Amino acid sequence: ADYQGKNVVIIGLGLTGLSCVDFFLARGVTPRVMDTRMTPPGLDKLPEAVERHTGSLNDEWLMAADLIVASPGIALAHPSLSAAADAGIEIVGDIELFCREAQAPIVAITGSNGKSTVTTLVGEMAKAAGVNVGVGGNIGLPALMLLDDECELYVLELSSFQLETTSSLQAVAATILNVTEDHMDRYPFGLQQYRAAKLRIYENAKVCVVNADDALTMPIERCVSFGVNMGDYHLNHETWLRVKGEKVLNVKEMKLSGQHNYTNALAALALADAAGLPRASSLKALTTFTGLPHRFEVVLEHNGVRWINDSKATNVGSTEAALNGLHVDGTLHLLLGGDGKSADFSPLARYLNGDNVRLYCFGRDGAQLAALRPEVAEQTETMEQAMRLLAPRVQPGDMVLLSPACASLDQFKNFEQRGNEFARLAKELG
Ligand SMILES: CC(=O)N[C@H]1[C@@H](OP(=O)(O)OP(=O)(O)OC[C@H]2O[C@@H](n3ccc(=O)[nH]c3=O)[C@H](O)[C@@H]2O)O[C@H](CO)[C@@H](O)[C@@H]1O[C@H](C)C(=O)N[C@@H](C)C(=O)O
Ligand SMILES: Nc1ncnc2c1ncn2[C@@H]1O[C@H](COP(=O)(O)OP(=O)(O)O)[C@@H](O)[C@H]1O
Ligand SMILES: [Mn+2]
Repeated sequence: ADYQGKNVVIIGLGLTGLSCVDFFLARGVTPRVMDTRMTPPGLDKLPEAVERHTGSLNDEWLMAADLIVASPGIALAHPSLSAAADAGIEIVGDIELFCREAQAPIVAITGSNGKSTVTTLVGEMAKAAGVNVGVGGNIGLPALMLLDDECELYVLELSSFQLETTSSLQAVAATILNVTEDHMDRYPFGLQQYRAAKLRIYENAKVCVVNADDALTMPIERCVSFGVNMGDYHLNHETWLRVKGEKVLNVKEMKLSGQHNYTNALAALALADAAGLPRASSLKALTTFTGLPHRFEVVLEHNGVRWINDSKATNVGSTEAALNGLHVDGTLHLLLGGDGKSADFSPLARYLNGDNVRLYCFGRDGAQLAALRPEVAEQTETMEQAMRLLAPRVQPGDMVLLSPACASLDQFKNFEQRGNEFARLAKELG
């Protein structure tokens, strides 16, 4: 696309906004950037030639724009952005800009949970085939930083927020892995509005890959499906990955475990197949992939205690996936809390009954989580306080699990900081 001579306004001075600034500048367009935060994290990394407005959205700048580029962290429903849209001013995000430029096939992955895992897996499958692959998006490397003429395949993790502002994605293979309550602070019309944002990913996708066990992943010829007991890609039994009844991998060969990680492997294989990656090398990558930091990651096993960093469990579904069927020989010391994004945490309570569960609840919505079972729950302001509280009580056989069911931004830079903090404190206290 062409942007020369346009009045371009970027909203958001985080990672996305800064990548958009660099994007336009490299194309001969000087954009202006604003953020409702008074002191946004990217202020200090902004080029000095770039005009910036902080502490509010500036309607003089918005209502004058030819193009508004909204970071995923600002809601389209923000009154200033809603007014601009009412005026017919074009609003896109960074993923829209990327799609307009990308010259290699795109595999696009969304869903409430599992996105980074499946995105990284498909990347490893492409690397195993010797494809020059660019991996990014909501996983943490801004998509515009991937644009590379040597790049042969893009694998994008996409959030529902990113999809809201995207209209030119025509993925070679796209999936919604699952849809469970999340981000309700951004979706005032509830689960179906959130789902609608995710269903945009299938528009003009060559192959759509759905979860046969989750109806909300399905759009309106047919999608390929993956599932546990059913699907074009499904599980057999010892557990096997199968594709239409044919065994392709005994999961004893994988470094990941857990049923959701087996279905993540199925989804990743389905996308890789659809993108044309040779299956042999795709199966190889499944055997080498070790798992991402902060995703149910054992950070210390000492004195008979496992300290597990599941900082990236930021909603009920992911903490459910950690707890469901969890084996602990002694007591589970479970750290919960942070910014609950208006989630109903109730579905967790059925996992927290019985004699060997202690809760340590903190952050903005700590009180909400302690309420899940008040008789075994402690509430502190911070995670560090909770950890210094639980640490004396830890016995051989116990597990200390940070699986907070919340976003981290009420107290942390990012979920990685929260995970890294937990790992430092576990090393100190364990
Ligand atoms: C909130 C969000 O969508 N974050 C993704 C974003 O990071 P970035 O630093 O660009 O975020 P941003 O859009 O500036 O928003 C960050 C925070 O600033 C606050 N914010 C932002 C703009 C503004 O004017 N006012 C404001 O208060 C936001 O509400 C938001 O909570 O772009 C990065 C590159 O694509 C992503 O890796 C990053 O994913 C993280 C890890 C995330 O938490 N994403 C959410 C959606 C999730 O996975 O659930
Ligand atoms: N398919 C799945 N369903 C439910 N939880 C999952 C699934 N895959 C992974 N998890 C959990 O989701 C949380 C974040 O995983 P991740 O791969 O980073 O997904 P996302 O990028 O969507 O948050 C981690 O706690 C992890 O164990
Ligand atoms: Mn999310």
